[PDB]
Amino acid sequence: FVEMVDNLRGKSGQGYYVEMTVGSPPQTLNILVDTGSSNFAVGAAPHPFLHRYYQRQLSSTYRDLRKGVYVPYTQGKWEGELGTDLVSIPHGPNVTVRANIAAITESDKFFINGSNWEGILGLAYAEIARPDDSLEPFFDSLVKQTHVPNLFSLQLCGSEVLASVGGSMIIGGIDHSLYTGSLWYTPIRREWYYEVIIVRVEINGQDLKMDCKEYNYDKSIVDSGTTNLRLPKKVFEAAVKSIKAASSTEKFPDGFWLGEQLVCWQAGTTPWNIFPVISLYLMGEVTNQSFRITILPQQYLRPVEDVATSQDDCYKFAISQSSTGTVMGAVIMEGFYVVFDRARKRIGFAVSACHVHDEFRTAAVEGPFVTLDMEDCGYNIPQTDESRSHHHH
Ligand SMILES: CN1C(=O)[C@]2(N=C1N)c1cc(-c3cccnc3F)ccc1O[C@]1(C)CCCO[C@H]12
Ligand code: NI
Repeated sequence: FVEMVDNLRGKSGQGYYVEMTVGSPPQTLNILVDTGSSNFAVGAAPHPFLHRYYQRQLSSTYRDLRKGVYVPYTQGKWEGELGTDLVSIPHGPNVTVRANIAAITESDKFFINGSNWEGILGLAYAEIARPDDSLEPFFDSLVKQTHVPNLFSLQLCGSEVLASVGGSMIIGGIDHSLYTGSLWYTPIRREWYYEVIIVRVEINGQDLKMDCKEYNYDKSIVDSGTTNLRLPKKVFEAAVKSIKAASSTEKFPDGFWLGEQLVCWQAGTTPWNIFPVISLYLMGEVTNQSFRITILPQQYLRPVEDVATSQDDCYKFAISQSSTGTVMGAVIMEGFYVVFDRARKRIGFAVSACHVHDEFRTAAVEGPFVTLDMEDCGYNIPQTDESRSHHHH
């Protein structure tokens, strides 16, 4: 899969994008890779933050579906017109597919100034597509129309401009040059988000000792479309307390722990060893087994280059509070080669050949850990009448 290696780019904190083409002849756009959503949606009108957009009128193969789509979310929205057109990934498989495309005609706090992406590739399942689960997501169309195996994998690699990032999205396979050591699999609990189950959490080898359902309240997901590691309120508080204790030689302002303020050291003198490792134990394929993924402060402290003191190394705390469950975002994924094995309803983790580390510690993937009479750590989301009333033909 050499032709797919290094096909992702982006700016730190602003998402990873892949080059895609839409229409006939091919119109190149940079598209955010988002395992936390399920629509293929592209800028299709002028916007202050867009240098270019999908020009439907320039495409001989474009078909209008005569249906609108409205997608509000926490502090943002995009909306537009549904249609289909021919789509390819120049540095992906050598195929062209007819996919659903949402042509974004209006948006609020969706596009990001300087991110260099013009659309989003929702790689999650039909259940969370908009307007409804009948709108076939891109990857579903790719698999159905081609011989491409039902699997993709992601290797996300971490003074005037933001730091550039890079990585790889391997479509249809696993590239063994992108990882070292063992590849460990956790079940996809349900096909909507890429939902998984966390059975144990340790901070510097110390168990948080919470009921494991707290770790997955109200879900735990793997999301390339989230920057941070996001933790449920109770878990976040316990984690911050533990990380504070380990790093107590340094007294940071409350702003830092809230992700609202940078902390700095003189170039190259960052005391990495005072910040603890964080281990998340994920449910194994075998009932009473788990494996752990361990990440370093190099992952959860994001470098942000300052203009006022460019001689210092400055960092944002990239663990944040959630009210919608655990989110293993770019913070987690940057340590690992992550395999979204849809065919076998599982997610694989292995140590990434590109992750940032020092000479004393490394990001790790270790197992098995077996537990006698293991509890059910999954949370069951209360069923609303709205949801219950849906018919699923
Ligand atoms: C959590 N999350 C989002 O907020 C989201 N995708 C995910 N997964 C998302 C993330 C980013 C982003 C911004 C900065 C860095 N990285 C990104 F992915 C940009 C847009 C965006 O829009 C949605 C697709 C619209 C529907 C709800 O989800 C959104
Ligand atoms: Ni019915």
